[PDB]
Amino acid sequence: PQHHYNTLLAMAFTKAHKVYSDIRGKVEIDAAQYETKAKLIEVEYGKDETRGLSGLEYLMMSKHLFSGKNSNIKLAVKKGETEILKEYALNEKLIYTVLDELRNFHSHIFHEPGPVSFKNLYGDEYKPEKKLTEEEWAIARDWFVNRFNDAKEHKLKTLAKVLEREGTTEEKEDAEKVIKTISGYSFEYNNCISREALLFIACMFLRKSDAAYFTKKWTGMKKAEGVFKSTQSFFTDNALKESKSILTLNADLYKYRQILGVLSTMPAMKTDSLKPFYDFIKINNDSYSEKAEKARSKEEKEKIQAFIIPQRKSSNYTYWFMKYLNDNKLLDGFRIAYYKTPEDRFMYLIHNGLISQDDLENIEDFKTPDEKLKYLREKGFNLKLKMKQAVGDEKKSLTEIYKETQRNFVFKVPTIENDNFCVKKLNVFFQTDIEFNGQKISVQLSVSPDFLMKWVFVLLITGEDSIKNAITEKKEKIKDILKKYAEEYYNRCITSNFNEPLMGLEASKVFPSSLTSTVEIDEKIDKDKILMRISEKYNELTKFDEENKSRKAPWRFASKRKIDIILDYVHLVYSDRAFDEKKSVDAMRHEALNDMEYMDTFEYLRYYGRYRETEEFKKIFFEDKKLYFSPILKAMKQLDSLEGVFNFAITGFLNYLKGIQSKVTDENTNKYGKVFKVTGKSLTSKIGHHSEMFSVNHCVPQELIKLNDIKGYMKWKHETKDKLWISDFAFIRNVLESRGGFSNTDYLMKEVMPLITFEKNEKGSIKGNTQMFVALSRNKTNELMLWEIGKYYWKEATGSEFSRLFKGLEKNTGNKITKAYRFTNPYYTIYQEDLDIKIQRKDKKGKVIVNSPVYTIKIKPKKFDDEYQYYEQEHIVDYIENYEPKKGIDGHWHFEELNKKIKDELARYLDDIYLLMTVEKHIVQKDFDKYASIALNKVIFDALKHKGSFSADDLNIYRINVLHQILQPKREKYIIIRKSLIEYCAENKLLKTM
RNA sequence: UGCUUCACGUAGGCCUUGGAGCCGUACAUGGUUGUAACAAGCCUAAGUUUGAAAGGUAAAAACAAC
RNA sequence: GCAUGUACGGCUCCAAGGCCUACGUGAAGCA
Ligand SMILES: [Mg+2]
Ligand SMILES: [Mg+2]
Repeated sequence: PQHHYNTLLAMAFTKAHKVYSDIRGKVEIDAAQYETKAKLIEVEYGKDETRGLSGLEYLMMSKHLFSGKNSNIKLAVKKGETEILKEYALNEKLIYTVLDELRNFHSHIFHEPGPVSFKNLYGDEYKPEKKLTEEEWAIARDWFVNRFNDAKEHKLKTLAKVLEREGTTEEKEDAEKVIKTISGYSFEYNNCISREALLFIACMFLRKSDAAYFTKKWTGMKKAEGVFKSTQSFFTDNALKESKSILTLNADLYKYRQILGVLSTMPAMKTDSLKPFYDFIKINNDSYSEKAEKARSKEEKEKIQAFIIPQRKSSNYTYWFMKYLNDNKLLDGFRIAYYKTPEDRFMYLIHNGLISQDDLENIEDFKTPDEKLKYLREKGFNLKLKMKQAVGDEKKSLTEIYKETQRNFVFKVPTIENDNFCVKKLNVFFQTDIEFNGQKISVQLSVSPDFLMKWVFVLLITGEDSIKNAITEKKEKIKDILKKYAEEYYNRCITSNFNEPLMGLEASKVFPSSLTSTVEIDEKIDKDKILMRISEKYNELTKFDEENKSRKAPWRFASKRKIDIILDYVHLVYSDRAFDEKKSVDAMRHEALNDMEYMDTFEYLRYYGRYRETEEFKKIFFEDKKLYFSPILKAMKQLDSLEGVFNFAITGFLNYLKGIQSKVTDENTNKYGKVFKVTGKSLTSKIGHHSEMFSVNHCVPQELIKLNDIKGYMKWKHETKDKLWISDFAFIRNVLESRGGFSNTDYLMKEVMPLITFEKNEKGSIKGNTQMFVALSRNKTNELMLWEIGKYYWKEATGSEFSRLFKGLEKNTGNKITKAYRFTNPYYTIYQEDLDIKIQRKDKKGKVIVNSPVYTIKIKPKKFDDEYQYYEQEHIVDYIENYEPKKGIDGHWHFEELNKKIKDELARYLDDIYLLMTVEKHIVQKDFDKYASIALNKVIFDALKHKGSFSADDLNIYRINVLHQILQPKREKYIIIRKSLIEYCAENKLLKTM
């Protein structure tokens, strides 16, 4: 029957078009691919895995790979996938148009369609909406027949593999009937596309459940195993499986996983007063490791090993704030400092016109950088001797070039694909442009890591990076304010106004001490500071000396510190002698170690045993550097291996430091102030020069961002009202803790702290009380911020918020841990706890109906990437409202079993629409003159078997319910209409012929 | 007697992240005088979640000589 | 007998995800 196949194909193509359009709504870079910037791994193909990708996976991987956010993340693909993905990305628009056309052609009521020609006629008065020409349709049809042939060949080979593998009498007859029909049908006929090809095309862009239903309804047969369950399974190797993740190449769940892995470990802070914490942690770790290396079962070992606390030696919070700012297309007007690459050095040398004297060596065959630089290094390119080998213009040019070369960071316009932010001592570097008297001046700012954190906090909480000004009202962006600060700093530096607040900042946090605190005449060095410096040096030297004689030093342990100590001792003795001998700066400079001599001396001392008889060592340490190395000539001659010369150096150093602590009076403080380099309190005569230096290259404090107008700030400020030492970070911690999160500070202060006793002070408090607490507080805040960023990336991956309640800890009341770290830390088990999602009626497009109920559904977090993307929540709200589902144990309306009931109702509705469409088609195809004399519903009602059971209104309600798939229970008036329709179908015997 | 769909275990592979150790490459920085600590780190307040002010120490960014 | 930073490649451990398989179960529908 042609009508049966036509209706089934119309339904299948409509479903395929709806599913395909549910993924793409806008352009999404279609037909504009430019390759992927990702390190592709050619992963081997799994055994016993059927080849072939559905159209949905083609679309998803074409979108994910050729996106732009995939910059260097080391994705995994199979063999021969990139070129076919490029072909699909080229012809996806044609594929979409072909699917839409085919759906429109098959879904016809008036003048029932015939077979689809090889040309796909689609014209004349029948279809005067020609959207595909001969060549475009030819390309799409060629792609389809290629895929059809590939699937047929793969299925035939898999079928042929069965007969060799043993088998019996029953197996032989089952494999014989299926090969002849699988190899039987073909894509091509006499200008007629076969029905099997159309079903294959329709099922290629569906899901496995709908494809299975359509294949089962394709042929009645006997409802048993359809041709050994092999012809029916021919069309389902495509039609994406569901319950299979589509976010493998998302590049936003990648950062979420990175953040989770970072947060799943305990920090190792370097505070002196936190040592008992880590001592207890080490003892516990060692004891439980020893206990775990005695087990006999996997489960017992897993239970024992849950008490071990992993640790990390450092954390990078400044990188994650900068990455968050770069992802949201912020900055955009600054110039960030990036790490220098060898390509950057090569390009700088090329543009600077310095390797132009390479006689055009044309080393372009190497292509990759860091090898051409190797060739110049082998050639004899040095660049470190070219500040004295040319006329006076050399100083203006080569010194600046050398200064640029020594810097290891470069300034570039920020980009999404750029990630190598320069982080030096937790700081970042920005470069802005200001206008003064109609001139563009570049200003460099060192931005603290707490400015960025407050910026990210303001962006995350309010949603906008705008801060309301205290005066003159109005809202200003945080991308701004920085530029105003730079301009005002420049203006104040020119005006020399360093005794008033800049932006209500109490200008000692800005304007460093060279400008805000000066004296007129040079100060007099006090007696106390020299003694303090001498005592500190003595204490450090004797501490290292005492610590050295415990590892027994058999030419091992630290050697750099020893060489530094010898060199410092020699230099200090030489300086003390030279000041008394009254030598000028140039006299001492020529009599000391320059760069080359210092490098040679360091190498010789590092390899002391290697050079003791070579003439180079004698020439350096006994001929040239005679006066400088005088205090050590006697020891170096009768010694070797450097382990004795270090002891002699430490002995001489300690003897000298003891011998000086009684030769420092008020009448000779100048000499040792010069020797130990203690200075005064700057000069007023050099205020202008320092202002000129500082007006361009200054720093940005973290108090520039004010959280006064954030929601809840006034209540928090009034609540405490007595913690005189409180700061703005307590507000951040309070806000982030009220939203749900975990930090290792909670575990440290509630599970480990009560078990240990701290060393007490003279007063009776904890020794090192202040800094320790600050340290702990610091950790908490940073960790909380990181978690927030992670949650943000979750919203960028699954499209839904992360709503979950984290349980709070309880203080320890025992003498043992009794609480495993891997069971207390929630980031270890974060994929095994239900999350909340809010479901609301969507109606048409992105328009949530106000004053409508909102439902809360609990869903496992491993179902957010497979069977939650593009789910058509209208079915969920229809099932919740129209039906009356029951709430199970801990009643919360789980997404599971809701999916199951919804799928069952969808199958029932599919049967209903098939039946109604067949009956409507038969009714219309006959009484065309009667219909042409809504009135169509009245025509159907008159041409039926109703007496008093239902009116035209009931038929209309049934038709709108069935056509649009509004999920409702069976009720009563629906059953009689279905019985009448079945009676009509059986009376004419419409679907019983072969 | 069985059929598919989910979910949980058990055992394998094949990839990708996170911490720690042993490593190796490859590159950059390292010297003597003065100017230079606004930014970041360390030490000082409370036996429980208080980074404000103050006192030391501290050379990350910068300027000029060999 | 060397310190810091950067990028890469290993080995070694732990852990987390994703894809394939092969055995058990638990549940929903169908013959
Ligand atoms: Mg999943
Ligand atoms: Mg302070």
